[PDB]
Amino acid sequence: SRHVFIRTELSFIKNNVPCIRDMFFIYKRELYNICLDDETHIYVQKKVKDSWITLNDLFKETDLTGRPHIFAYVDVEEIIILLCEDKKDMTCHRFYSNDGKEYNNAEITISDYILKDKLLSSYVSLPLKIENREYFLICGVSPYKFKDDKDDILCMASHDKGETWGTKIVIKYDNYKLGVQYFFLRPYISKNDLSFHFYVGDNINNVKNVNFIECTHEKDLEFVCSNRDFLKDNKVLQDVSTLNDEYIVSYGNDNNFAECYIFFNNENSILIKPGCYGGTFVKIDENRALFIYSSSQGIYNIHTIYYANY
Repeated sequence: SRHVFIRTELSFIKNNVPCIRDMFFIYKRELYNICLDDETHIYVQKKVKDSWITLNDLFKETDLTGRPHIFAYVDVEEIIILLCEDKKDMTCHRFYSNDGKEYNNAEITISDYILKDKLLSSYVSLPLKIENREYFLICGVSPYKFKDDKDDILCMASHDKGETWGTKIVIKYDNYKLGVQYFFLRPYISKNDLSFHFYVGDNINNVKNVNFIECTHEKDLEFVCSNRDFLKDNKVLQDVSTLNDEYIVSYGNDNNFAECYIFFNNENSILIKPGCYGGTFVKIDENRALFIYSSSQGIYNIHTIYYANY
């Protein structure tokens, strides 16, 4: 590591919509955000200048009840968002769009879906490339398992841009804990490698600790994932990403998240100090990334990071 370049720039973005949950993704060198607003609305927002602008509300297109699950898949030319209601068949609504502003409506359904027991949550991700096939993943985790049986994590995939979900991805997680709650399973597909970032409840300390597991390609459609250790004393793990083919991990000083730290390959460090709770990475390219949190209501501190190592 002869040459190491690190530089961060702080920017602020204001939003007129109070989002319960935030989902950020970049597309064609532009930052987007799927925002949930509770009449309940689901706005698609694009970042221009110093503020979020609302492009289109897609919840009004279906007229669901309550807050639905959101599965957004970003590709190089198209964006695909699925709104699934929170029976035996999964009822979703698949939206297609080559441009960011206008979306095509289409109601879909999955017969005898495998994720009836599993706890699923919202996330954005990109196609998972296996050989010459590209898959969209709807993943779930069983939120609790009293005694041992073993598909604790399983994803249903689609190689057709989300119209037929008949494909199944096996996730062999040998370290799934009995008698413990799992909360926020999201797949992290950097490059063409599958990874998972979820939460585990520690019943003796009463704390939700994040877990990160790397997956390898054992079989063509079956993966073997094991835990990756990012624990460091007196600091709570937050988010994980990859820059320069190296892990960049966000930490918090404590569970109050008064100040956030970012470590590059577990050696270099940057201290972020405004509450930075809810901060998440948005990878722009292989050497740039974003760090977005909301220190107060109606604003978003975005930290643009450049990391390099020759």
